Formats: sequence, structure tokens, C-alpha cells
Amino acid sequence: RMSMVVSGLTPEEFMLVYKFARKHHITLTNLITEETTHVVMKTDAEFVCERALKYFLGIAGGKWVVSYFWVTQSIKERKMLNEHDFEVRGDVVNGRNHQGPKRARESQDRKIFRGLEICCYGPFTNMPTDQLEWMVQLCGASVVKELSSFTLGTGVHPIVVVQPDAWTGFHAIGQMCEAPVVTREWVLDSVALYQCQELDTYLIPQIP
Ligand code: NI
Repeated sequence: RMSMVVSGLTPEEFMLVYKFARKHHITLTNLITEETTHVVMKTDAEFVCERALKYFLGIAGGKWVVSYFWVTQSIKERKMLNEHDFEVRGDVVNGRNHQGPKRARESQDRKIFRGLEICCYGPFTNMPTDQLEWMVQLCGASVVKELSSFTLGTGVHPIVVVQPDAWTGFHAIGQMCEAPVVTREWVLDSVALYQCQELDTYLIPQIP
């Protein structure tokens, strides 16, 4: 029926969400999952939040990604207000007005990574590899675990995703396969906007 997680709240703030939850009989969990219907973000007054993992996974799953004002306003009026009317407009990274949560909310047929094969390659910080994988697989990509496991042929498109920082060689990936190499920001920017970005900005230089 209805299930929520929260992001960027103080315990005090969390308490009000639980209050909201009890009142309306909304489920409340710590981990976002398949079932999660709602993601409550701490935003500023114009509905701009931090770019948190729950934010990415919420957009990726076509959920409601709603400002915490949905909660406090709904408590202030003893009624559950319009999820539509509080939705997140953007974030500190991708701009204050991009409206990706809704793009994703409606565009579940035209998924930004339809047709792609993605290998999240090497080591990653601030975000478990499997959650990034889950994220791209939620956006309609096929996940590959080994550079050598890419589906040779055409009609399909492989991409290697890395986070440069994380390694003590990421220019010498092209020596091991025939795919564009891009940074994690390709995915993250793409997911935040729910618009597949052009690799240009994100391509990493590969040695012959
Ligand atoms: Ni093509």
C-alpha cells in the first residue's frame, strides 16, 4: 500500500515523520527497497535537497521523492496533502530546478539506460558498488561484473563506470576492452535528472 524511508532528518524531525506515519497508517522503514513507495527528503524552502543515496534510488525506482514539508504541512492540517505539491525540484549538485524525480515518476517506459550493459568497475567510496549496480539495473541497464563478460555483437552498448579517486590504471582499461570508460558522475548526474547524459564530459582518457 504505502511505505517510506527518510533522508537528512534529525531525530526530532524523524519523530514527526513517525507521528505522521502512525496517524495515516503509512509503513516506515530504515532501508529503501522494492516496496518503498515514498522517500522523504530534508529540503530547503524551494525543495532542494542533498544528493543522497536514497535520493538516487528513489528516482531510479520511480517513487515519490518528496520534501519533508509534505510531512510538517500535513501535520499542520491534520490531512495528508498532495505528494504532487511538495515534490523535490533538484539538488545542490544538478541545480535547483531540474525536476528529475517526476520525470522518472512518469517515464517508466522510456528508462534512461534502456539497452545498455554497464560494468561498475574497480573500487568505490561513499556508495556500495551493489547499490550503484541496483541503481543502474533499476534504470533499465543490464549489469556485467567482468570487463570480459560484455555481450559482444551490436544492437547493444557496453559502458565501463569508474570513480577515478578510489584507486591508489583507469586510463588503461581500454586496453582490456572495447567500451567507453566514464566516471560514476555519468550515472549519478543521469539518474538525478532521469536523463541519460552525453558521455563527452565524463569520458576518461584511454591508453592504446
Ligand atoms: Ni547506438
